[PDB]
Amino acid sequence: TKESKFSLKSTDDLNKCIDHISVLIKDAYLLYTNESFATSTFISITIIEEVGKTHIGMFISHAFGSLPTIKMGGRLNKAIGDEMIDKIVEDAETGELISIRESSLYADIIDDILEVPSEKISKEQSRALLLYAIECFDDSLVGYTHHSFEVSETTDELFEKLAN
Amino acid sequence: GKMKNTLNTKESKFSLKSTDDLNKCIDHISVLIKDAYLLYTNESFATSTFISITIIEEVGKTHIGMFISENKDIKRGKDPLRNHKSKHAFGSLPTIKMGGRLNKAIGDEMIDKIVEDAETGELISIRESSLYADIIDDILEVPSEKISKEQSRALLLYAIECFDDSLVGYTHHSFEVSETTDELFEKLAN
Repeated sequence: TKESKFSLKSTDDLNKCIDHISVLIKDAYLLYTNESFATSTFISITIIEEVGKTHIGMFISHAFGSLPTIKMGGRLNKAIGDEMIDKIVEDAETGELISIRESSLYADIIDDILEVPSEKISKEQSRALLLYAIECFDDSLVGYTHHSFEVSETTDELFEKLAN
Repeated sequence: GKMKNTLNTKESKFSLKSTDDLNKCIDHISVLIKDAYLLYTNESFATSTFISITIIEEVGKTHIGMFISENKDIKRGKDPLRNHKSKHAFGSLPTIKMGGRLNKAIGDEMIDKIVEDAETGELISIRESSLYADIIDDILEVPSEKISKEQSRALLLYAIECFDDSLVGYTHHSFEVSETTDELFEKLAN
């Protein structure tokens, strides 16, 4: 019942899209480890949307069809706890991630108060969301191609390094 | 009259009332620069460029925002600065002055290209190509394939000088920030 001009007809098309996200993941980490927590988190919610859009556009003829499956004893569960995972999902369903994502890049004045990324995005939330972003990638696209397995070696190494 | 009219007719919700609130923005813009520098140097050109264009509209927004008339209630559509749909919210460029560090670093050619893209709105389109991926005429192009190294290095330089030539001087703080950006501008040109 839904369509897009962004509809993937080729395995190689998916691979290129997978690489694309692979680079963004690397990017959001590099920003995170240089203590750019706000800018990183902007990319993380970009990575989530881009993983949501790829996976959807494989089948197809906010849009967050990237809800990493949470199982107790799972890497994400014991990386951020169910404190954080609860809220990330919440914000995804309501779309408050868009509003969070806005505040990680763009200055803004609300109720005559000047909001900058630096004073809106914590290191904890920035770390959670990247892990979640990497988990969205992995549960939504890793395993569809041989390539995605090779790519996934690299995102597991970031995830580990982040988590521990 | 690039920007000049915006603050004489149009009103915004994004109005800067105090130098501390203008240094936040500056300290904000400083971050984005370093971020965009740091990407570019780890070869994330598309991504660097995405930020670079964002610096240009965040300098522009800050610069206008301190002068433009305040209208609290005004909507988000009907706000020139708040929404980054509006082309007319970049309109705060570097002073084009030949022999300038910019002209002597990238050349006079591309600078029109940028301002033409700036004035035409093609920057916004150039921006979307750095972050997302798109299918055009049943062809999938990805951010790496739309942006060149020499592109992502140009706009950073431009975006720095937009900041420098548009904000530096307004505060004591801005000078101290400017010394930082000056290394990165100069690092990039060599």
